[PDB]
Amino acid sequence: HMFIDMENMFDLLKEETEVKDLPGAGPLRFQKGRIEFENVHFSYADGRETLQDVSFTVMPGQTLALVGPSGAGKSTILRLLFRFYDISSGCIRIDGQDISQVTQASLRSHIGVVPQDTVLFNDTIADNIRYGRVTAGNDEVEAAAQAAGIHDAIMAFPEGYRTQVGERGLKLSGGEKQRVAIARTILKAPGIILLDEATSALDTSNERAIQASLAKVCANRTTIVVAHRLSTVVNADQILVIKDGCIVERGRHEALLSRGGVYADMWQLQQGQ
Ligand SMILES: Nc1ncnc2c1ncn2[C@@H]1O[C@H](COP(=O)(O)OP(=O)(O)OP(=O)(O)O)[C@@H](O)[C@H]1O
Repeated sequence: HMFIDMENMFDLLKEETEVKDLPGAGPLRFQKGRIEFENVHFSYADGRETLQDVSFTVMPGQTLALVGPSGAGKSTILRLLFRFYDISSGCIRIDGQDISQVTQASLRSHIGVVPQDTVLFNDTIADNIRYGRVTAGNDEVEAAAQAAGIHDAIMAFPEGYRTQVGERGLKLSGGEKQRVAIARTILKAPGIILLDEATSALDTSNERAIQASLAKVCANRTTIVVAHRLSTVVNADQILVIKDGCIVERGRHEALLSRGGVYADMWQLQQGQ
């Protein structure tokens, strides 16, 4: 270790939490939104492998549900797709293009995220929807709200689209707040949707309403979902069961059941025979 270059050690550490566009990198040429992870290894802090040889394909417009126990790497897969971090080997591609080789601005422009909980800013409801694409006009925000199903609700607000919401203003209902996150995604008109499902739930009516809107927004869009809801897993095109960074099994819900493996155990456990 007398021949180690300390500056190079710091450069390597820096590369662990920094993501740079390549010199001369172009825009992603997004076409249908096919997603591929090919043999992906990834570590957050250089101690230990958070994803181990992770390979899968999401064909354009199909849904992929990631399930498995705590700490498996599910959300990690979404963060890597948004290139929050660089991976350590393997490749992530969208429509065949390595995402580490394009401008990260162009990458993210094609990807809409619905996180677990919706962050509301102390600003008008319109600006809160506009957050999904800040360049967007009031006509676009309003159209997004309408497709999110909260336009009529907003029109009834004490100052309509100008009404201050968040902490300092009018309190949105649970359903409304979740439709704002939807409206943002709608406004983005992204080709890929990453959903990370909340572990809290509203009432049955609200959950069914919210799931119905989400499926409208995700239709014809390649979707990856960190799933908590049984209904979301059952309806997916493909399910990865992930344990400790490895995909231990995969298929559609019915094929995982009839496999009688880990997924089938989980399903039997939830049923409670
Ligand atoms: N930024 C980080 N730095 C270091 N470790 C992290 C970081 N983010 C997540 N981890 C750890 O990496 C592992 C994978 O986390 P990930 O968020 O992918 O979990 P998950 O499969 O979505 O399940 P969970 O519901 O437990 O979050 C977890 O043990 C997590 O605590």
